[PDB]
Parts: sequence; C-alpha cells; structure tokens
Amino acid sequence: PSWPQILGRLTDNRDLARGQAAWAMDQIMTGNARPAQIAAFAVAMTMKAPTADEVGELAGVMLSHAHPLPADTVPDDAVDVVGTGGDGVNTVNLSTMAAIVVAAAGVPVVKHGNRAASSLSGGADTLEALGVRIDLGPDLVARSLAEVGIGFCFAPRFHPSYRHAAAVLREIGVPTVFNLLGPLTNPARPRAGLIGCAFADLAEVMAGVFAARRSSVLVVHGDDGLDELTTTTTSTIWRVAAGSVDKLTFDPAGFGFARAQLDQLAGGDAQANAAAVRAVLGGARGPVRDAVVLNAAGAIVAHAGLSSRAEWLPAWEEGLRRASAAIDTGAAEQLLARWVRFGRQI
Amino acid sequence: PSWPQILGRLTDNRDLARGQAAWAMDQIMTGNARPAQIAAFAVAMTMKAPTADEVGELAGVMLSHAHPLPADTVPDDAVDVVGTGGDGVNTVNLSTMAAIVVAAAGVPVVKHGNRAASSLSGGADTLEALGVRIDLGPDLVARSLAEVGIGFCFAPRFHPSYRHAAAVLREIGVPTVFNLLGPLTNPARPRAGLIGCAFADLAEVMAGVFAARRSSVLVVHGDDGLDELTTTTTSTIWRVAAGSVDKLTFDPAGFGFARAQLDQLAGGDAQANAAAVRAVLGGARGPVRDAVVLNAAGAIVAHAGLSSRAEWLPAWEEGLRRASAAIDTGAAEQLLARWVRFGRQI
Ligand SMILES: O=P(O)(O)OC[C@H]1O[C@H](OP(=O)(O)OP(=O)(O)O)[C@H](O)[C@@H]1O
Ligand SMILES: O=P(O)(O)OC[C@H]1O[C@H](OP(=O)(O)OP(=O)(O)O)[C@H](O)[C@@H]1O
Ligand SMILES: [Mg+2]
Ligand SMILES: [Mg+2]
Repeated sequence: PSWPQILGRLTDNRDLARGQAAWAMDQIMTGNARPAQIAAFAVAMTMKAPTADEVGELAGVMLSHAHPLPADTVPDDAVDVVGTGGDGVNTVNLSTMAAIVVAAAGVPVVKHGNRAASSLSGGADTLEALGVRIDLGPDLVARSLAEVGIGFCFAPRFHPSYRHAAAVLREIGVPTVFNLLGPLTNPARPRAGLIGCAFADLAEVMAGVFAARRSSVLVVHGDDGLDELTTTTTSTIWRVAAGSVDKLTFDPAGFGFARAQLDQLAGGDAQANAAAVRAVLGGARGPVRDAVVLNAAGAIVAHAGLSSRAEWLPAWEEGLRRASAAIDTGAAEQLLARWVRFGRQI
Repeated sequence: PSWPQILGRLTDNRDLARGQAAWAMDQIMTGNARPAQIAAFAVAMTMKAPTADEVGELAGVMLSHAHPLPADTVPDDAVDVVGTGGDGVNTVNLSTMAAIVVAAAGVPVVKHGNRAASSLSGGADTLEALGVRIDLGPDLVARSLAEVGIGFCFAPRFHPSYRHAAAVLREIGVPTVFNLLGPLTNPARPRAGLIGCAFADLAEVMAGVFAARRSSVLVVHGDDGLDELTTTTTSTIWRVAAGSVDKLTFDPAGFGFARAQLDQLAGGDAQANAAAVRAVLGGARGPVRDAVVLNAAGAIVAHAGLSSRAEWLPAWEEGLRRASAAIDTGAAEQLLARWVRFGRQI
C-alpha cells in the first residue's frame, strides 16, 4: 500500500480496506511518514467519518509499539478513568479526582494521561503539582499499583513513537480522529473504565473499539459538551458490555443530584486545580464533589460490569455508596498522601 | 481569522465565511503557514465540496502575489488553452498541440503551465522537449507573444510564493482543490480560453469562477473522463459568457468526427509527446489530429465568444475551418519553429 492510495481513498469519502489504517499508523509510529502525510491522513480520516475497525487499527498499532507493563502486575479487573479532552470548557480535573476515589474504594486503577492540550491544567499537570510522580516507567507503575492501589501511566513516557505524530497534530490545532487514541491506548490494557469523549459524533466509534476488546466501559459525553458525566444536565452513555454497545441518556436527578451551573465546575492553573483536589478529598461539600462522586460511581459500575451477573441500578447505587464512603472515611485523602509518599521513596 | 477556526469549520462540513479562504491562502503565500496546516486545508477544502467563491478567493490571492506582465503587453482578446489534467492519461499532448494551432491561426495565446506530476510528459516538459524556452520572465514572455504570437508562463517563475504549497501537495500525492488553480492563476490574466477539467463536479465550480471574471470561456469535461474535448464520445461544456454559465452537451459527430478510442488519444512520454506533435504538425492525419483540431476550434470559438454578437454553430465552423488551415498551410509547424528560434535569439 501507499500514502496516495490511502489518502486518495479517504478523500473519495470511502472506508479503508482492512489493514490500511494499520499500515498508515505503523508508518507514522516508525517515523517513515512526512508531516504533510500525517496531517492529510488525520484530517481525511475525520471528515470521512471513521469506523470502529479503522480506529481500532490505529489504537492497535500504537499499543503494539508501546512500552508494556511487566507480566502479572496488572489486575484482571483494573479500571481506567480518562477522557479525550477537547472540552472547550476549562473544568477542574474531574477524571483525576474520581480515579483517586475509585482506587480508595479499593478498585484497582491504572490511569493514562498527560498535560492539557487546550485547558489550563491537565491530569498529569494537576497530579504533578500535588507531588504525585508522573514520570514512573513500567516497573514502578506496576509497583505503585500494588503498593498504593493506584498507578499512573504518562502517555509520552509509554508512547515514545507517538512523538512524530504529536508535534504535527499540535500545529494543526483542530481536533481529529487522533484525539480518540489516548483513552484507547492505555499501556496497561485495563479491561474496564469510565471513558470521556468531548465529541458526541465520535463517541459511538470509541465504544465500538472498546466492544471489540470485550471491555466493560461506559463511554460518556455530557449534553453540555463535557467529556465527563455532568451535573449540569443529562449525559449520553454508550454502555459497552459483552462485546455490544447500547446508547443511553443518564439523569443525575434520578439519584437525588442537584442540577448545577457549568461555571461552578470551572478550573484554573495547576496549583489552583491541585487546591480543588485537596478541598474535595478533604470533605468540602458542593458542586465539584457531586461531579467527582458521580463519575467515580460511573467507573465503579464499569468495574462491576466485568461480571455478566450485574444490573445497572443496583450497581450505580452501590457505586455512589462507595465513592461517597471513600471520601467521607478519609480513605481517599489517605491514599493521595500514601501515593505522594510512595514517589518520594524510589 | 484563524487556522483552528477555519480548519474546524471545514471539518464541520460548513462552507467558509467570505474572506477566510483568502486569509488561508494569504498565510500560505506569505510563508506564515505550517506544512501541517497547508495539508489540512487542502484536504479539508476538498472533502467539504468547495465553492466558486472559495476557489476564486484562493485564485485571487495567488494572482495578487504573482509577477504580472508589463502594462499594455497582453491583448484584450488573448486566450489560454489548458487542462487541470489528473485525467490520468495524459492530455498534455492535446493542449500544447491545440495551443500552437490556435496561435498559428492568429489568435494570441498565452499559456500557463508547469512540469508534470502524474504523466511522463507534461505541458512544460513536452514544450522543453521540442526546444522551447519555457522559463522566461514577464518582459520576454510579452516579447514572445508580440513576436511569435504565443507565450508560456512557467508557474514556478511567476508564482515564487507558491513553492511551499507545491512541495506539501507533492507529498500528500493526491488531487486536491489546489489542482484547479493552474487554469485560474494565469499571470497574464487572459479573458478567454478552453479549459479542461478531469473533475466533473469541479468543472462547474471552475466555470463559476470564470463567470465572476466575465471571461468568455469553454470549460470542458469529456464524458469519457478526459480533461479535453474528446472524440471518444460526447463532452460536457460549460459555456461561460456575459458573466453567466450554460451547461451543455457537445457531440463532435455533428461535424463529421469519427469516433476514436481513448487509447489512441492519450499523451505519454515527454519525448513521445514531442514526436507526436511534430508528426501531427507535419501533417499526420489521424485521431490525434482530429482531437487537436476540435480543441483548437473550441479555443477559437471561446475567442469568438468575447463579442456578444457571436453565434454558436457558425463560430464552430469558422473554428474547425481555421484550425484545419493552420495545420495544412504549415503555419503551425512554422510557428513552433519561430518559437524555438525566438528562445535561441536572446
Ligand atoms: O486539555 P484538553 O485537551 O482540553 O483536555 C482536558 C484534560 O483532560 C485530560 O486529562 P484526563 O481526561 O485524563 O483527566 P481530567 O479529566 O481530570 O483532566 C488532559 O490531561 C486535559 O488536561
Ligand atoms: O498533472 P498531470 O495529471 O500530469 O497533467 C498533465 C498536464 O496537464 C496539464 O497541462 P496542460 O493543461 O498543458 O495539458 P492538458 O490541458 O491537456 O491537461 C498539467 O499542467 C500538466 O502539465
Ligand atoms: Mg476526563
Ligand atoms: Mg475534563
């Protein structure tokens, strides 16, 4: 195959043949692709409308080039809590906060992330400011996970071959199909997760990729455009279980959640967002907390769905019970401190 | 305006705002665009179907950075004979053949061109293979048009700022909206022409750009896929006249043209394309001659179209009759030779 062959086809508004997206991404990962070819491919693939197979081959190749974690160090039931980003809105780090709470409820967590692309502080940014280390390689992410209950995979450190593509996509400035990869390329390959998507027309495609692996994942998009489960309004959820997707709308009001204004969830620089995490874990009641509990519940229901013998509602109310208890007992706050303390000790 | 604004809008399948296409082009020409941005723009402008205004803006910006010809050196009734190519044939043998016939019939021709991408011989290549100096500055092109009756503007010499876009578009290696520009960025700004386009949908767009200029133009797509008037079957013509456009069907059988086969008309190697020209200008009667004569008449008919008193069928017979004569008298063969001598006498 070739670039004009592949680019020609996409610009003809045609789905690619099996293996074509993989060859293209492999060319990219292996540094054999000129910056203009990367850009054309990325834009062309977005405007055509990508398929699950296509994006699955993109994520597949990427993973196959990624640093893996050591064998028998990632639990069978580990969850991820990560979004695509591209909110447009500049919220406090909801995914990061819920991750800590989830791990504090004793659900193993291997989080993928990096810095903000558009926002003032990313997950990795906010974690850095807290004094939790985001540099850790495969072996120490494995250690951290077993020793603290949570581990953090920093995307650049696990995905060096993405460097070629990453610079190019920054220059473009528009989001593309590539903005989907982060959540689909966690190097630990955890089989569950809560997965945020800022682009409502692409979210089904992510769900499609997760269903191919037979993951238990809720792909989420707030109807306010949030790549999290919102408290402002309702959220659309593509539930991924048993290798099939199904669409839902989710209403916090049915679990007694006060509706909220978007700007109550608004965020700032790293220090500020790190202050917000200390606040919430510390027990500050209000909008931000509600948001964190909600999403933390979400991930826990995805965990629960690893088992086929599971109903939606009883699992959500268990989830909300546990996220809330994880904060209120101080266990969440403990865990963060335990985790910082882990990093300062090789 | 902005790159992210313009690229995002395109990726939403939205037509641009008045001025944006121009701003994008203007950044490219000025050197203010990343190759990643050039690539995203060219791909997206294509997949979202481009409009006449958008392409006019791109053409206009390009023309406003170009070296013009000296004042009062291009006659008001000058014509261009040219195709988009990318027919995948090629047509270069036909366009340069008709161009010379036309000039030889006493219609000033100023052609715009480049060395080929897809085919072995292209407009400039074939010209260069016949001994013609294709790379002359504005003054010498005017002197050529004055003395020889034809001039060729070499797109690299006349559009220095376009260098960036060309390098980028070579790498993506597939047709984009930028492939319509050549015919619409003649530095000599000639107000008539026969304009071949391999893209049916884009032809109508090119036509509307020429309508905006009040040029008298026949945009032509061979219904056999050719970017010239074919003799293989019927053609589609977009008659541009009085700032308006009429889509037509054209059949050369109504002038006694035998149906040829597509593989008797196809351009080839530059050294081959050259010999074919000597062959046919020397008097080689056949299906190549036929189709040169046809396209040459189209060019002359287009020239006739500058007067609103011009009528269609008589214009075509005067056209056919004059092109035939230019060949048979040897005026055309003789014109090629004076054009070659001209270059050798500077
Ligand atoms: O910067 P953007 O492209 O707008 O993306 C929004 C943020 O989301 C990502 O983190 P992640 O989703 O892992 O965690 P978060 O939701 O807690 O930030 C990333 O780190 C960004 O800072
Ligand atoms: O890009 P390609 O597909 O190789 O096209 C071959 C040639 O056709 C065009 O020139 P010209 O208009 O002189 O020839 P045509 O009008 O017959 O296409 C184009 O500028 C090339 O020189
Ligand atoms: Mg998120
Ligand atoms: Mg977010």
